[PDB]
Amino acid sequence: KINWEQVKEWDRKYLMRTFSTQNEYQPVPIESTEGDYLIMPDGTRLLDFFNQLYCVNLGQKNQKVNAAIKEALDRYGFVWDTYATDYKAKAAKIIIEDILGDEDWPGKVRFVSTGSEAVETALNIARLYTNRPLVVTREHDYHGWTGGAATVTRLRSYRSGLVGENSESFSAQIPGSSYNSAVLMAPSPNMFQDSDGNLLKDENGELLSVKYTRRMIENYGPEQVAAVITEVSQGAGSAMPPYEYIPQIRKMTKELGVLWINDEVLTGFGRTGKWFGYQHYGVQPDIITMGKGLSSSSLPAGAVLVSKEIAAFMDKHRWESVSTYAGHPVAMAAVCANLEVMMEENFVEQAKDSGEYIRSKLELLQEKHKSIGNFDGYGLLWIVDIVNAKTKTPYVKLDRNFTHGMNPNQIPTQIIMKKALEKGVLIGGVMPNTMRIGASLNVSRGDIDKAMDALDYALDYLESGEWQ
Amino acid sequence: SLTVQKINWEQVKEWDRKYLMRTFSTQNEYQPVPIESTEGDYLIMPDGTRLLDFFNQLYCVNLGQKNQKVNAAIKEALDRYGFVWDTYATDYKAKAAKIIIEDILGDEDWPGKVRFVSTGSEAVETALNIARLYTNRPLVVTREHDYHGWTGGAATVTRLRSYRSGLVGENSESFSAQIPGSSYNSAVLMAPSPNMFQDSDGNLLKDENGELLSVKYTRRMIENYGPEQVAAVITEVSQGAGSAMPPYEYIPQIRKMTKELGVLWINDEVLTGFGRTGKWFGYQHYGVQPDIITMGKGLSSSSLPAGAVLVSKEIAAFMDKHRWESVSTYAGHPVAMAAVCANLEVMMEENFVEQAKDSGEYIRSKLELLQEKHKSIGNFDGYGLLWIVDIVNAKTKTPYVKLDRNFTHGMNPNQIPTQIIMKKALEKGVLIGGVMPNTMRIGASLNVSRGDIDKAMDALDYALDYLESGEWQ
Amino acid sequence: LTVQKINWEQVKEWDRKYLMRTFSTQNEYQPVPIESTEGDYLIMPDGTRLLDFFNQLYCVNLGQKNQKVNAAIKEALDRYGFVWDTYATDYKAKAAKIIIEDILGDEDWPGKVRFVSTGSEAVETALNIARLYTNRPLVVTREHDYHGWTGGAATVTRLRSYRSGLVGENSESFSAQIPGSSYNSAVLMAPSPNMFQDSDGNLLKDENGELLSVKYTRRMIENYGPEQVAAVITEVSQGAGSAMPPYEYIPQIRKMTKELGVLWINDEVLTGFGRTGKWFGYQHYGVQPDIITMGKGLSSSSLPAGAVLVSKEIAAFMDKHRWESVSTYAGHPVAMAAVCANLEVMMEENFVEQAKDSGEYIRSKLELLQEKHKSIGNFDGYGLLWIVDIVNAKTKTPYVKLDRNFTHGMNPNQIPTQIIMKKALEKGVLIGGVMPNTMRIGASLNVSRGDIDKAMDALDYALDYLESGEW
Amino acid sequence: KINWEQVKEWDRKYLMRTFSTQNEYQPVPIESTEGDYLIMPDGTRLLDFFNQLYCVNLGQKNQKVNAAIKEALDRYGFVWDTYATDYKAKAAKIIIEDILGDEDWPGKVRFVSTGSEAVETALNIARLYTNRPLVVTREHDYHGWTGGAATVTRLRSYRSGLVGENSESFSAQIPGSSYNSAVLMAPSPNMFQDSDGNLLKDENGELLSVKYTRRMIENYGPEQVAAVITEVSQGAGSAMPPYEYIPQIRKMTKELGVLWINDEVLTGFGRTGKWFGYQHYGVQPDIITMGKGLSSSSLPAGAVLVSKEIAAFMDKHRWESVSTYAGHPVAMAAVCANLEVMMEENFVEQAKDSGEYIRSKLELLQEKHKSIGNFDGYGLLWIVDIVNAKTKTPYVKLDRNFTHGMNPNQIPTQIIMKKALEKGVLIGGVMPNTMRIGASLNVSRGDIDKAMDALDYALDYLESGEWQ
Ligand SMILES: Cc1ncc(COP(=O)(O)O)c(/C=N/[C@H](C)c2ccccc2)c1O
Ligand SMILES: Cc1ncc(COP(=O)(O)O)c(/C=N/[C@H](C)c2ccccc2)c1O
Ligand SMILES: Cc1ncc(COP(=O)(O)O)c(/C=N/[C@H](C)c2ccccc2)c1O
Ligand SMILES: Cc1ncc(COP(=O)(O)O)c(/C=N/[C@H](C)c2ccccc2)c1O
Repeated sequence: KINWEQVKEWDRKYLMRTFSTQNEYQPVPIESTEGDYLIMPDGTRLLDFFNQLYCVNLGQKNQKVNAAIKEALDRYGFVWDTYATDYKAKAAKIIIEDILGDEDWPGKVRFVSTGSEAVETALNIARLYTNRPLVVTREHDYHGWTGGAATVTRLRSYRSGLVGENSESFSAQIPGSSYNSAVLMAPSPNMFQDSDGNLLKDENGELLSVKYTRRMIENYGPEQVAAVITEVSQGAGSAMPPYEYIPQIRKMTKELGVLWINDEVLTGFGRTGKWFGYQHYGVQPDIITMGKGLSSSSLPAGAVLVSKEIAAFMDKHRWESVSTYAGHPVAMAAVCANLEVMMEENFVEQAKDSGEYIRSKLELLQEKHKSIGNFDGYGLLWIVDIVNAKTKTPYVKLDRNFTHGMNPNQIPTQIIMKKALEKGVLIGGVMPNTMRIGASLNVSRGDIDKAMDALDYALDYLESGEWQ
Repeated sequence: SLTVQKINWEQVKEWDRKYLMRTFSTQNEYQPVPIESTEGDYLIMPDGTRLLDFFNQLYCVNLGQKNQKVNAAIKEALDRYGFVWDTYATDYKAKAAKIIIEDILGDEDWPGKVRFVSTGSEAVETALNIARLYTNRPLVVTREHDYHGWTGGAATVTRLRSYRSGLVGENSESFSAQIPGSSYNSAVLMAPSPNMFQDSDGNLLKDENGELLSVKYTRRMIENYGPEQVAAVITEVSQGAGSAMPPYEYIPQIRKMTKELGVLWINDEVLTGFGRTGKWFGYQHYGVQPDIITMGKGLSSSSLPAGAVLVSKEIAAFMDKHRWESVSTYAGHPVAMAAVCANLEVMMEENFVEQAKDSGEYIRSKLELLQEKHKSIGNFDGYGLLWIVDIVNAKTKTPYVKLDRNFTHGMNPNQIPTQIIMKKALEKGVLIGGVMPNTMRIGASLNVSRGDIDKAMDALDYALDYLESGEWQ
Repeated sequence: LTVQKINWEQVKEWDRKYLMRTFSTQNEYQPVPIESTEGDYLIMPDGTRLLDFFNQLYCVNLGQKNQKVNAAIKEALDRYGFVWDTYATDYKAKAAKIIIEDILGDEDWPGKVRFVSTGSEAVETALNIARLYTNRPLVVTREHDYHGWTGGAATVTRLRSYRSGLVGENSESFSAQIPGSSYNSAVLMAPSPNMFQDSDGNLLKDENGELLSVKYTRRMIENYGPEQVAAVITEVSQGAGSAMPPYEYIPQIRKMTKELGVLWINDEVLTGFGRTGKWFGYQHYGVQPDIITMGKGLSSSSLPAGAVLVSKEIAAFMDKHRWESVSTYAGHPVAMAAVCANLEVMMEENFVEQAKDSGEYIRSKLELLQEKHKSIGNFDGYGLLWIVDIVNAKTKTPYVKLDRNFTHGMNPNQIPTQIIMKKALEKGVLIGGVMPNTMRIGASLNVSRGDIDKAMDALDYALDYLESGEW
Repeated sequence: KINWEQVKEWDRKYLMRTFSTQNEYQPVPIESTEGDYLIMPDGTRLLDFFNQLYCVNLGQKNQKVNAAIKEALDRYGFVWDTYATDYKAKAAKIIIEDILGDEDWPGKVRFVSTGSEAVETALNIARLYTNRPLVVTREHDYHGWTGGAATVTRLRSYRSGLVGENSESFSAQIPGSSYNSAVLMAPSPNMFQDSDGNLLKDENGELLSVKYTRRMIENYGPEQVAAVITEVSQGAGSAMPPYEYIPQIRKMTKELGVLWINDEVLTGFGRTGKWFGYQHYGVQPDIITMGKGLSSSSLPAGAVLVSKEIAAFMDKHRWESVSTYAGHPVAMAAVCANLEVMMEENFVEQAKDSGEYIRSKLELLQEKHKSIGNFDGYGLLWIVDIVNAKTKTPYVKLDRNFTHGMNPNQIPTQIIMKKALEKGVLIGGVMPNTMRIGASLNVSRGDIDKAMDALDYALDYLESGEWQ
């Protein structure tokens, strides 16, 4: 028995708010979950096409994973990273030998507890390996929230600052942490189109975004730039780059003697219909960061995978870094089971298939809806650009530079979400003009149809314009 | 089943060698130490060796290893969840905050609201962000030898040289590599350790007003940089990794000084929290209340990853007025929250804080006797299940390792008294030692038995005999 | 009956032994002694005369050793002496009155001046005031900007070869930036105005007509938050960085900063005081900044002086507070006497109009040279400040690939502008550039036509040699 | 003939204020100067026992210096540092061979225009030579105002920020430049004593301030620390260290492999009754910075002098640093003449002997004035600790951590100055409770008598309470 009224009371009173003021806050109790559904205390079932934070890849409450965690609990317990366990050794083995067995770059893994911790770790390693301070990120990148990971996060609305309630006159950024000179922000891969939608390139055929990034590094001195960090599809920032961007980044970094870190926290583990996002582009990074789909959120886990050469350098020294819960044996038991089910049940192929299906459904919805400017993606990770049906331009001018000071009733993705909710579906986005769609890798055709139907409905209401 | 070997530990050790990044050891020197299972205060190796753990891992398995009520409660949560992020409400998350504020701290007026995260470093990151936003000021004051975590923001307030995630050599003190760029934009002042400013006797020095000199110098730094730009002073009441106990007056004088200067006080309870010192929280020994505390470790007794920040009513009311653009995927994870609830309920139900207090008294008497028989014991101090023992050369009464708490792990461990002690004690099946070269850091579960305390103190006696025999040099 | 006896060989020996080197290693260094100067000429101790078409550092605007300025300095020395900024003198108040009332009397923005000793000091001052006025930390500069060498001014300098680091001798292997230089720097590097051009030379614009350089600048400010950006700092023509912007860039920057609520600092240390054929470089663009910085032509290097001029609204804000800033030599009365005399001579003899007229002359001279020499890819400028783009005559592309991102680790014998300089020297003319593919030409504002002909002649000769390829 | 009423109008209207609001500002015109006097337009003569900013060492408007400047002006003109001149070369030879000919450490000079520029240069050189980022300064040190020099200035009231008019309700530090992570502030040399005023030494005899400084360097890693920067007597900060502090800093820096930069901008060129302040302590630095007394403020000049080994390192590279007016030949002529007159007329011994006279005058004043807690100094650089006689403690509690937001009618050194001005004497200090006394090195005994007489008068008034 649960007194859910008392839960709501304690939630309001004793928990710090995020994204909502206390004044506007309404708690949203979830009593249990299963597959692609959340279940409220009263039995209301919600089809979650956010997959929480694109991070419950295997599906909610997988029985094999939960069984594996219970088995681990018969033995552990807790030991820290200095001690060896079967679960932690095996989890690293599955990643390097089984998932990445066909690639030569993978060297060694360090496990930590969250994606931000994985990014912090990758930044530290890249800087130690190169003995260089600067890291290049991109406009709209999101790489986590802790002090080091936030420095390479250039998504204005997600930098742990304060904004007002339906007022944009109240921006407060964290003092002493609102900019960092050890990071250079390169432009979005998406910023160099001409008025016809064609890509701008230099005389050598290099995308202008890449060429600009190259010039920034030359100007600061390649001898002081450790790495470029990317997302192959910007997650929170909600954008897909030109196909040639990632290959050209790989090339450019090799030529300049600079490491490439690809952040796979969100794109990893089948999200994009391949094992990793980078594998769509025929190149291999120096370092990747992992979270989310690593355990499909069953328990907190993050990881960094470094190349053979980076691993060999680190092996030669005593590294003075300790994180209490890094390698936690029960979280590692969850990771092993998560990955074993993903492999065994061919979840990556499932995602590719469901993605091809989703593309079809979006082709149909676009023909039917003028507020869809474009859509793109793969697997269970899609963007849909929303535009004013009349003007063919976005409703919110600041777009990906907006802040949460805005009134949600003026935000197209907030409007869409609220309408789709009437149909028992959670679907929308985090950017004002852009849908961010994702479900479990094994989402059913039936649930995809249900989601797309609710979206059809929300888009009718949006294009009616009676919300304005 | 006909299966008689679930795990191939030989295979595990090869994977561990090959595929896992090393910490504190080079690959060349590394020797894996596999642990197949744990229970109470014991670690069990796959060959059956049982080790009595008087490190309690990292002073963090407060309830004891593999508590059956906690593990049962985790299994029950797995019937319902699943995963939801912080935007959604659950019974476990809400109850965990309620237990902390209403139940454990029900006799105190300052507590306002909790944010749950996944680790102690994430809790410190959160506390720094909130202190800076609340005051609208950039600077944070820390102390020499403080350890507050390893992530970029938490590391800025960590001033323990050997724990800042840099690289050192294999038995060579001449190859330090710090992380390039790690202080680009750090807004932190290092104030002195409470413990510096000592007599020849050992008195901690005060001015004419009776203000400790460590506190007076901290006041002067904040004045100099301008109190209007200092968001907070962050402390540990007993430095954990740094291995130090302050003079009794230090923490009360810090509270008074911060109030007078209009500066926040963050006390980091990640290690001292949840009965570790024989009160619920370390700050409670000192008759003062902080503005913010950070938590981890004993918050869940490491059963699953959890960290938390608790801010005052004042601070919570301020944050409540704004939309806070901060998201952490696993913050408030419902299964981790289930573990925190059960951990705290057991801790309350069974009076673990009183158990720790009593065992600490019993440890004090054991340590008094060891001191009477070993001149290598300079002094000792502590409470509950958290103890320091200063080790000295019995002949000179000066520490063996001159750099002391400013050492690095580039040193050869065969020269480090706490490594010597530890290696010897292991012959008795006991893990006991410390992280600083001249200072033991001793801790066990809050419910450790008298028999295990005796066993660990016996092992220590034996190790000290060996250290004092000088044969190791 | 008294000789000013100087042992010049001893001078050279002391110079080698006792003075720190810049730009040259000790081993490759050869001292070049200058005994006196006059107009546009440097005189060596043996009497050799060198026509200086660098005007040293584009900074001796009035001409070398102007008799009127030097007499006015001698006159001030009858009274001073030294007093610091807390005390008032005629020379210091008059210098400020001349700038505000007599030179910029046709504009309404000017409020108050603070005098300092150098252009880097003036830039340090401008950064401090902009940040204090807006109560905001970030300043936006551009790729290849040069704003000075001191700690604050260097943060907004993004010219790689001029950031007081170390490079090797004819090796790009060993090189060192100053450790710890960026700990705390609150600076964003925006694109240079020239960054987005097509193969015809047209600078690219978005739909409504905004230059892409400006558009990305605005996007960076939006992303970091306009509420924390104090200012954008510019040069209207990049000095050391050797570049001219498209006409619309500066008006667009003025427009964008007004729209975003951000200050515009224009750095006039090099382009100021007649250098571009108008009193100040920004005056070619029909806009007015919030703050400018001054040096060089401010005193025509007669004595060290720099200055910052701030708008009326900024001045009114500063006036309401006690500002805790002291510089020992700020306002030095004898330096202020030099500034007053330099500016009075400049106004009374119409040096600005002379500069405009001579620029039109130089323009005509460079057209002829470009017709005769294919290694001239393009040229641009005004008054006595010219860039000439030097290219391979056959490809019409630059020889040195790193271009404005080069370092002084390069061998000078591979640098086109070094080659041109070396050749022109045979003719007793100093002319060339600081960037590898780009001439940077300047003389005194009152330079004579005959001297212009003589410099252009030397360049004719140099370019012949460049275009034979023998080097 | 000058219209001083109009000068005063232009000064009010067109010049930026420092230390005063426009509201409270009263211009103080000075028409000419000579020796130790400033002469107002109406002929009023003021005896200047601040020597402006402790910087007109030779005396005001020395005729031999002024004649040398006029001669230079018959030749120059301007040439930058790439060209050699007799004045610039000779200035360098005068410093290294003539003034410092008895010492082995001096290598090479770089001339710049100001003391802050000199400090900026030294910071850059120390960091380049060691290839390390951190520089240790001390609480209350003043090393200049420009961006790099300000990072090592830890004198609160002199960091170019804003304060209010007789109030605390406004106050603003320069955003983005109010603290720096590349500097560590070590304690002031008089850190703590015991109640009796005994110095605290450890078992190795090391003063607590030095031992603490040592621990900071160990903590941050000696391999990361380029230099310790000092003033042998804090100039603006107004303090004299224990005799043994400086020797022990020299020893500690040598042991740790760290450079020692001593800032001689104020203590340099006879100010302390020796050629340089450091020379009272029997040790030699690695780098010194110079200004003020370098030209006795006749024209703007500063300089850095680096050791032979630092000079040999720098000589091996191409240094990409330019400062337009560095080495200005007319400023260099002034420097030459200044140093020649000092040498030829034994200004250093004049300073030493006058300091001994000042000492006996202050001794007599202290017998008669219980508001004098203590005094110390040498040459023409003195501090006097002012206290409330009836409490034996300073009147202004924040002391050297005060700000200029305070009312000057509550500041003892302001009271003293205002009163002393009735006798045509300028004397006082810049810290609230501490006089800072200096005149030209060739100041006459008659002028010392006249200044000390006016101080005696000022202290009668202070002690009377009538100001309160
Ligand atoms: C590419 C990437 N890297 C690192 C992290 C940081 O991982 P964490 O949270 O510390 O475990 C994240 C998390 N993003 C958040 C939760 C998100 C995702 C989508 C929309 C809005 C927000 C990420 O996407
Ligand atoms: C006061 C304090 N705060 C924060 C953290 C950071 O917590 P985390 O690891 O991110 O969950 C810790 C952890 N310390 C480490 C693991 C330690 C303890 C003793 C000896 C050596 C190392 C801590 O002691
Ligand atoms: C736009 C600008 N701002 C500030 C300063 C800094 O003034 P300063 O030197 O401190 O008096 C300068 C100086 N430039 C140097 C001397 C230069 C010029 C041309 C080529 C190479 C270098 C400048 O051009
Ligand atoms: C030790 C020292 N170093 C560097 C400088 C910086 O020299 P500058 O001004 O850039 O030529 C100074 C200047 N001090 C100021 C002007 C002062 C002195 C006494 C009281 C109050 C203020 C200094 O004392």
